[PDB]
Amino acid sequence: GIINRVVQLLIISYFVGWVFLHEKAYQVRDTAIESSVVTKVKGSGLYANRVMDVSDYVTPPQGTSVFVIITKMIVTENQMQGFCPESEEKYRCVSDSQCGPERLPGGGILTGRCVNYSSVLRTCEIQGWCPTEVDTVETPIMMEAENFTIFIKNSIRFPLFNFEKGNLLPNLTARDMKTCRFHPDKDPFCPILRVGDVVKFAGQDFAKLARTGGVLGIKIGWVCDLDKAWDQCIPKYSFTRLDSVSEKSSVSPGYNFRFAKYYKMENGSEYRTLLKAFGIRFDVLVYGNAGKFNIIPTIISSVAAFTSVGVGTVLCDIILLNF
Amino acid sequence: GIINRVVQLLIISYFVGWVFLHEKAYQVRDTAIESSVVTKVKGSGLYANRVMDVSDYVTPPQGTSVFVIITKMIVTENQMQGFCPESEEKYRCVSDSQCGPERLPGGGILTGRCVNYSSVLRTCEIQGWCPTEVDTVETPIMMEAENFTIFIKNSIRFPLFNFEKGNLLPNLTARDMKTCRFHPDKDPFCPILRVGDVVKFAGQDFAKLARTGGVLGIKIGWVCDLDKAWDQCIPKYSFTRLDSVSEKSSVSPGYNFRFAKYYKMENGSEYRTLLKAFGIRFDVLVYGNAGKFNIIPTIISSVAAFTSVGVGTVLCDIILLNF
Amino acid sequence: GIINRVVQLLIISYFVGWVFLHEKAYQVRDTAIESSVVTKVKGSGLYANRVMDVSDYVTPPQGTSVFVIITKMIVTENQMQGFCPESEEKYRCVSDSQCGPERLPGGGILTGRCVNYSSVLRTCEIQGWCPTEVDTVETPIMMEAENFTIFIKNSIRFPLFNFEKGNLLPNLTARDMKTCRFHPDKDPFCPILRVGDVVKFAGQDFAKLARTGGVLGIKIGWVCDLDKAWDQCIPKYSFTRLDSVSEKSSVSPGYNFRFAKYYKMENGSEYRTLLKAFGIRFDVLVYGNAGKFNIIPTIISSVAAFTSVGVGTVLCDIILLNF
Ligand SMILES: CSc1nc(N)c2ncn([C@@H]3O[C@H](COP(=O)(O)OP(=O)(O)OP(=O)(O)O)[C@@H](O)[C@H]3O)c2n1
Ligand SMILES: CSc1nc(N)c2ncn([C@@H]3O[C@H](COP(=O)(O)OP(=O)(O)OP(=O)(O)O)[C@@H](O)[C@H]3O)c2n1
Ligand SMILES: CSc1nc(N)c2ncn([C@@H]3O[C@H](COP(=O)(O)OP(=O)(O)OP(=O)(O)O)[C@@H](O)[C@H]3O)c2n1
Ligand SMILES: *[C@@H]1O[C@H](CO)[C@@H](O)[C@H](O)[C@H]1NC(C)=O
Ligand SMILES: *[C@@H]1O[C@H](CO)[C@@H](O)[C@H](O)[C@H]1NC(C)=O
Ligand SMILES: *[C@@H]1O[C@H](CO)[C@@H](O)[C@H](O)[C@H]1NC(C)=O
Ligand SMILES: *[C@@H]1O[C@H](CO)[C@@H](O)[C@H](O)[C@H]1NC(C)=O
Ligand SMILES: *[C@@H]1O[C@H](CO)[C@@H](O)[C@H](O)[C@H]1NC(C)=O
Ligand SMILES: *[C@@H]1O[C@H](CO)[C@@H](O)[C@H](O)[C@H]1NC(C)=O
Ligand SMILES: *[C@@H]1O[C@H](CO)[C@@H](O)[C@H](O)[C@H]1NC(C)=O
Ligand SMILES: *[C@@H]1O[C@H](CO)[C@@H](O)[C@H](O)[C@H]1NC(C)=O
Ligand SMILES: *[C@@H]1O[C@H](CO)[C@@H](O)[C@H](O)[C@H]1NC(C)=O
Ligand code: NA
Ligand code: NA
Ligand code: NA
Repeated sequence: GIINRVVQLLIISYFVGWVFLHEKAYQVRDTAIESSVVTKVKGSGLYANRVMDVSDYVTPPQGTSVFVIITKMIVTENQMQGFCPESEEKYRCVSDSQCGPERLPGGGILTGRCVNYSSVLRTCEIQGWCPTEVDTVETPIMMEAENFTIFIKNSIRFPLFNFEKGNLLPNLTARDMKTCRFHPDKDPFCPILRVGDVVKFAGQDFAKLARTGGVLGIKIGWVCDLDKAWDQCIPKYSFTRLDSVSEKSSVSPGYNFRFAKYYKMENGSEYRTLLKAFGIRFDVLVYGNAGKFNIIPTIISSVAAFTSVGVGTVLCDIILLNF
Repeated sequence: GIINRVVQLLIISYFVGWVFLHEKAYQVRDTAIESSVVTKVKGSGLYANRVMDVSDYVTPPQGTSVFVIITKMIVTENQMQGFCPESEEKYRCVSDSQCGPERLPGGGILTGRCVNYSSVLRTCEIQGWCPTEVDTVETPIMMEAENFTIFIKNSIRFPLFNFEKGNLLPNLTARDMKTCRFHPDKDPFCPILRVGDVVKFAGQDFAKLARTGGVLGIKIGWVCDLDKAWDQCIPKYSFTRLDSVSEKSSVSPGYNFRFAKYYKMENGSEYRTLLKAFGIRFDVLVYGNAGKFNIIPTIISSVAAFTSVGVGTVLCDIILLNF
Repeated sequence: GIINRVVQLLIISYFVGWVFLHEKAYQVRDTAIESSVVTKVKGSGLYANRVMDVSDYVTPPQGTSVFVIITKMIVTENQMQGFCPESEEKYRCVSDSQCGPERLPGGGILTGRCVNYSSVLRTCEIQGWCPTEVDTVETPIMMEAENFTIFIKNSIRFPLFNFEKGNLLPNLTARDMKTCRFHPDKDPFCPILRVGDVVKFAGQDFAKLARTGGVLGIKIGWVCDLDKAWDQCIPKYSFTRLDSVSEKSSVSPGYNFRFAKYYKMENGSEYRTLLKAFGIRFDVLVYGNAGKFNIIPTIISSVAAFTSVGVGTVLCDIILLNF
């Protein structure tokens, strides 16, 4: 008998409490958030006893939500089209018959010939950009990169509610930019993020990450209850490492890529500087949903709540009557 | 008593009208739209008394759904690694003690020394790419850019219905491409969009936007009722400015980025031309959903409609009987 | 009378079978899959009797989920700023009055003058990068590209369940990478995909696609029932051509873009090599959802199932009683 009142309390609390209130059933929701992100990196570093600025270590440069900060390099200066022996011992050859299709991809095409790379070692010859890259001793990382700064201009708009807000508040001043200390909880509206800070929030050691290269995710969440104040609509920052496979795998431990700088002589012959770049890639991911009171969903939601509590009390009353 | 018939009419109209008909409950919906976009920009401009073509002002060049049209530049010719004073007055120095870590990021690293940039002004010395960039007088914009054209090839497919359509209709001819006048309502299938037109549809003044740089969004919506004709499935174009924070903020008003062109002398020393690029970034955003009649959702939906009207009439009859 | 039992069986089977079991209503679902992709292309080709490696034919180089493998080129060596006649016959001129605004976009700006490109043909003069590109005879494709390899490191994580898996299994070894043969069904965890294989899975002929250029989609789906074994969570590969409009359209049949290599003389004058690149663009699209048993959805789902079967039997009993 009392279980009838108990079931009534559970129905009323669930349908009118969690379902109607906690789940904001009274609210119209906009999930088609419109986001824009623009980035700018600042910092200088010493690498190969040369100073490196944003135009040196940032790529691509257009300042999108995805960019790489180069922290390590294998530089192959003055490559030229020609024939030369493969550098790595993986291409060791003693007989020209060993230089065949079974060989792994290399700096160029295989001539089928076999050549001496050094007095001690002989490898397969290739036609391509010469000389081949040599990966015998590890290259240093750009320590100063830990202090580089990332400037994130993130604009978001829920169009259903014609609501626009950004991580740059309208009262932001040059002094703020010069002195604000970003923190996900303490100061979400500071547009400057310290690269090292981003790496640590992601749970990574800058030394190792900068050695291997990696992909870090900067997630920006705009979950805003437009019923509450405009100043309650604030961005929630999360940080992680997206290439999680890399740490668990010995075959491929990080992130790197190769690109070249192309030059011509007055003579007119082409030569290039090859670059194997290790760096930290930053993906700025923006998500959000907004909700605002609307009478229509309040009517439909409350009507559904009353029909639900009624059907519940009816069925429990029947089940109690028969049993 | 009559309110029983009124409630019956509201239930029947809501569940069989808005819910079943207006909401196309009889329809199976595909929301996993598959989209592809390829872009090509055409136009020539005069800047620094030099002609600039797509390979000069478009970046990146691969013709993706996101690209920048450079409209303004600060060009720093023939930079070389070395030591030089900072150009901007923000780095004004009178004592070498002022050249410290508190200084903002600059062209290079700080030597701690203090040097005379000019007879009137003295600033901090830096090691890096020299000379530093000078932002004393504003640079002009590339007016002709207002007439550049954007070619958008957008292919979409709802795989559930094996439906494929594109903004390029199969009867498109070279004359069409040469003469069609794009309009979101009047001619949605003209693949050529005038940059200036795109800027205005976005509610922006090309002169100001091209001065500050900005991000414009070209949204393409494919909402198609595959029950209706194939020719009713047409793209709906919307235009906006995504970096809305920029206009409301004095600290950062637009969009720009820095990249370099790298050169070598026969002597072998590196020198580069630095470029601070202001431009309009175009993000082509494609969305869509499709619906087609399917008997299953018609059965389940109609059954749910009858159970709903029945439960409604039952509950209203009970509430009327007791009260 | 028997139709009452029939309706009871259909209600019980639908609500407790398809709705509760087949639809895994007992399961909590994570649809906010977190994905990261890194790519690396390997292979060498012969083009213009020059060897081409990843730094030559891959763009952009940063190894993102979207990259192009250049398979065809129109190379315009040593362009210089100046005046020259337009190359293509589309710009044929006999009178300087024909060189006007009605002309289509060209290599540069129009001087309004008319010049002889050859003894047989006269075209409009332009100021810009000279000479203009000549598209009279088709250029070959890089056949070897069919054998290039794409290395895909895809990391995925359902955070709700703190579940992380990747196409690189933790027991992956160098021998595996050297010898595994990718197949969507037979070996989903081989990280090396043969470009030609990808083209064929997409239903395309490499010769034609490489002639015209195109966009191929590599879709990776992680639909995992975390109730089952970890080793049951495997990636499902799908392949397609995203620029489907291209094959149905004569005006634009493929995908190409133009970029330049910029050079300076010791004299200091600029000259560039223009490149019209035809290639295959690969878009790696990752999707997924995960589900794991949770008691809460089991309680709510089973309660809803009993209320549903009860309401069904009640309404069918009433409809049978009255009729
Ligand atoms: C044997 S066929 C093939 N095709 C690829 N596209 C490809 N991309 C990467 N790999 C190989 O897969 C391994 C992991 O790649 P990785 O994380 O880039 O390490 P890594 O920097 O030593 O790769 P590389 O220096 O050899 O370019 C590595 O041994 C690399 O050589 C690839 N192998
Ligand atoms: C003080 S630490 C820091 N780190 C950044 N990554 C960064 N990126 C941009 N800023 C600064 O934030 C301001 C807004 O950036 P902006 O919209 O790019 O304007 P701007 O073109 O004058 O920026 P810059 O010329 O200084 O590169 C501006 O004063 C710029 O100097 C940045 N400041
Ligand atoms: C007449 S205004 C205009 N503006 C564009 N941005 C634009 N982009 C491409 N087109 C034209 O539209 C046609 C299809 O473009 P496409 O697939 O790139 O073929 P294509 O390689 O011969 O294009 P182009 O060599 O002329 O650059 C083609 O004739 C091309 O010239 C464009 N036309
Ligand atoms: C970062 O900069 C601070 C000064 O603001 C300096 O004390 C510190 O050593 C720097 N860190 C690195 C890794 O260079
Ligand atoms: C700037 O405006 C925001 C808007 O809510 C407010 O929270 C903040 O206190 C303001 N800062 C200053 C310095 O007025
Ligand atoms: C350019 O110079 C190099 C060495 O100085 C020489 O090998 C090459 O043949 C020259 N180019 C041409 C086209 O002769
Ligand atoms: C755009 O081109 C038209 C000719 O089609 C010309 O009349 C107009 O002045 C041009 N606009 C600009 C800003 O150059
Ligand atoms: C091209 O086909 C579309 C398909 O609906 C049609 O609307 C249009 O009128 C056709 N144009 C011509 C010139 O036939
Ligand atoms: C290259 O020339 C410049 C000036 O002509 C000179 O400063 C530099 O030392 C030269 N390079 C080398 C390696 O000497
Ligand atoms: C691809 O490589 C194989 C050797 O593994 C060779 O037999 C075949 O001819 C190559 N295909 C092309 C198109 O070069
Ligand atoms: C590697 O681990 C996976 C995990 O399920 C397993 O299926 C596979 O058989 C393992 N391979 C080897 C060689 O142990
Ligand atoms: C550079 O040389 C070319 C031809 O050798 C000449 O036309 C040009 O005027 C030179 N540059 C300058 C600034 O004189
Ligand atoms: Na290697
Ligand atoms: Na500045
Ligand atoms: Na053409």
